[PDB]
Amino acid sequence: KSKLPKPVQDLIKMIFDVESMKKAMVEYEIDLQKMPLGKLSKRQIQAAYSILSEVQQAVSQGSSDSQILDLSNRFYTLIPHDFGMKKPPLLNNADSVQAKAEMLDNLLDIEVAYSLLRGGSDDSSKDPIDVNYEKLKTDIKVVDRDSEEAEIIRKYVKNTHATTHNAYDLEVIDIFKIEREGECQRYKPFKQLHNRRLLWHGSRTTNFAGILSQGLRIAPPEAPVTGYMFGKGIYFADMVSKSANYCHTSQGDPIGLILLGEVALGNMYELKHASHISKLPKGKHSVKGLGKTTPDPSANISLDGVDVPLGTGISSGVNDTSLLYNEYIVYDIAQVNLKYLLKLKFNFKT
Ligand SMILES: O=C(c1cc(Cc2n[nH]c(=O)c3ccccc23)ccc1F)N1CCn2nc(C(F)(F)F)nc2C1
Repeated sequence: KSKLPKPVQDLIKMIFDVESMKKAMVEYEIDLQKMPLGKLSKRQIQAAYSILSEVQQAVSQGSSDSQILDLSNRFYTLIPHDFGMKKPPLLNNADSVQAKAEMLDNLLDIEVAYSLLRGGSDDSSKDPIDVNYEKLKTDIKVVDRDSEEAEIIRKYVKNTHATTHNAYDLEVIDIFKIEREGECQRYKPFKQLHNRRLLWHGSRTTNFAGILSQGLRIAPPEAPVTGYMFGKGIYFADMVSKSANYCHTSQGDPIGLILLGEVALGNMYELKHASHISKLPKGKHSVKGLGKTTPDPSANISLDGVDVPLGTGISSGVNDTSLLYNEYIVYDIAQVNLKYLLKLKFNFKT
């Protein structure tokens, strides 16, 4: 029987929930019979990314409605969907190709979670929670509610909830100080860089077994760059509600998880509209998407030498931008040092 703190055990319990993995695939209309969770594979997912890129150009340079049919049917061959005996829907536009790329992003992280559960050894004398905790290669400590870290973090959640996202409010349940194995090694070249900020990153619960094990990764080469607004990089935000939206919680699933990572932004290449870039202009370390609203730059405070933009939301003085709030994108996975993990209770007023 495990000796870990109860919050850590409850975190592991849902991080490795097989039923939550099966439900997330059902959410994507995936045929769990022809595509079981045990038969998930990087080779199969990468091929689907590749065919999804085929539909990209044909949609981009306007192909006839029957030329798309073969490429669309091609994608369903690789990723089996459940539509019975009727035709699956056509992937004829750019919105339907990014929705199927978002699924592949989560299928890749779900594959890692199940791969850890089926790999390795089993020992009936050992706690399953203790066994699965060791597979994350991550030291997880419970931050004291009475501590100074918790006060700064609670203020971050309290102050950066956007009015546009007022259909719910956030209640901090647990705060975790996380340390990934070998991550501080990776973060050494950017350890003392300028413009280091503590930013949010939200994701589905079924993604976190892969995030804590392999880190926040960047999409494989086969993924269509057209789907991501600012290209293939790791995206962050300074508003907690913006990142909490990607937890994809609901009334029947009101518990979500969010990250607080140290991102070395450096000299930010600021943009206002989409830019599916591959490389960065020389001298730039990151991309910032300028938003209509920004946290108060005079309310910035420092936590362990890192700047926390927990100021109240105010106007940024930027006209003709496609973003209501800021985005931060880095394109090297070594510029991210994950620091905190929060258990959020979504109280929906909807
Ligand atoms: O970071 C991202 C990413 C996330 C978003 C949405 C998003 N979410 N959350 C937030 O807080 C947030 C904050 C601001 C803006 C946007 C977001 C948009 C494009 C992105 F590139 N990734 C893509 C998925 N993905 N898939 C893998 C792998 F390796 F498994 F294939 N790695 C990744 C990493």
